[PDB]
Amino acid sequence: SGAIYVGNYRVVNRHLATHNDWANLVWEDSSRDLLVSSTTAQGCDTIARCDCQTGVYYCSSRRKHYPVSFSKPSLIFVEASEYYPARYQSHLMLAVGHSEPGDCGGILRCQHGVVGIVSTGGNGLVGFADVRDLLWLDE
Ligand SMILES: CSc1ccccc1CC(=O)N1CCC(F)(F)[C@H](C(N)=O)C1
Ligand SMILES: [Zn+2]
Repeated sequence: SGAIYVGNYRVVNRHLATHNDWANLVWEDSSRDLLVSSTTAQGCDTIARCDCQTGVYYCSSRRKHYPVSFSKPSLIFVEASEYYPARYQSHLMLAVGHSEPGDCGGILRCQHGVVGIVSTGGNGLVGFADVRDLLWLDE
């Protein structure tokens, strides 16, 4: 679990979005595993606008933050689940680090702010859905 609260927006993993999120839908993309819903209260997370390949993510299965090097956002193949058939997930960045299902939603940050959220993992790897290209979140 976990979300990004920026202005009048809430960003979550699409596979974990609630009935409230769907009844206040702004945008969603299955290929990215993202869903953005509207909020009445003002969010104070800052989104980074950079090309950083290093940062820190929160890992709930260890109650710890870890520093990581991560790849540039790309199309990476992801195996079937109760949420999605076998497919390429776009805007995904991989890093060598611990993750378990339950860690999805953990924020990844660099010195410029919020980079993205945990969305995939396994085999000593962790995948993050990038949010830095969604320029409309600030405006
Ligand atoms: C941190 S997720 C993780 C970690 C270790 C091992 C396994 C997982 C689970 C995982 O990779 N999934 C299941 C959930 C999901 F939303 F459908 C993901 C996706 N974005 O398609 C794929
Ligand atoms: Zn950065």
